[PDB]
Amino acid sequence: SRLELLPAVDVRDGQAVRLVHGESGTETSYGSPLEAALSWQRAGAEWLHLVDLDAAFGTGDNRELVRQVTEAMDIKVELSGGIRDDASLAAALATGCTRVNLGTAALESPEWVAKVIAEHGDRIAVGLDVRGTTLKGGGDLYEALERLDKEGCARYVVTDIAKDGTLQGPNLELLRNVCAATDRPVVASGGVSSLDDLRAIAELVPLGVEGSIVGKALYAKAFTLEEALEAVAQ
Repeated sequence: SRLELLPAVDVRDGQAVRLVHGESGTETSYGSPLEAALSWQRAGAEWLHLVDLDAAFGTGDNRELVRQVTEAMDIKVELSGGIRDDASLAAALATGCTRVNLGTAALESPEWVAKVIAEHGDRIAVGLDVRGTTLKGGGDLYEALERLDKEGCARYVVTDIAKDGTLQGPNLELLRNVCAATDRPVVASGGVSSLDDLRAIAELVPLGVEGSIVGKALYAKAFTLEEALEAVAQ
């Protein structure tokens, strides 16, 4: 019943980067993705959240590197970025990742997503990236949650685009509202800036928040992953 932490490694042009508002062109560079992933594992990570931003933005991909990072992890891996058709899904699953996230591109094909959920079950989570309650493009958040619930979706990763990469703090109201709408586990993404922010998210575990993806706060050294794991421990 402890909040799971998913430290992030987002890859663009073979490098570990952070974005602001998930926007292409806002990259700040932090070097080797496998050095970053191994650093999180060393520090006690349970999960890696691994994102292929080139695949997400349609500017080629980093398939070999994300396979190599995934296969190097003894820990669980959640893989995201441009998973939108049978081939991109098969490439992601072939990494041996624990689960994938289907996001905005996938959701342009809701019937395909329904089929993928039916076939792959708990290996699939859906990424819901919102400004307010409007999906990126992309539709109402709550209508999407109702449809995906019915399709048997196991899990949602909810990103507040307005807060992602800003270090301003997470949107706790959004998380509470999503948890009121669905019985499925919710993974929080975007805006974490401090240990207090993680403690605040951890208070929402009983509502249905299962985990928190943490990016910029770790790379920008607001706290260490060891400190974060301790803060949410019981």
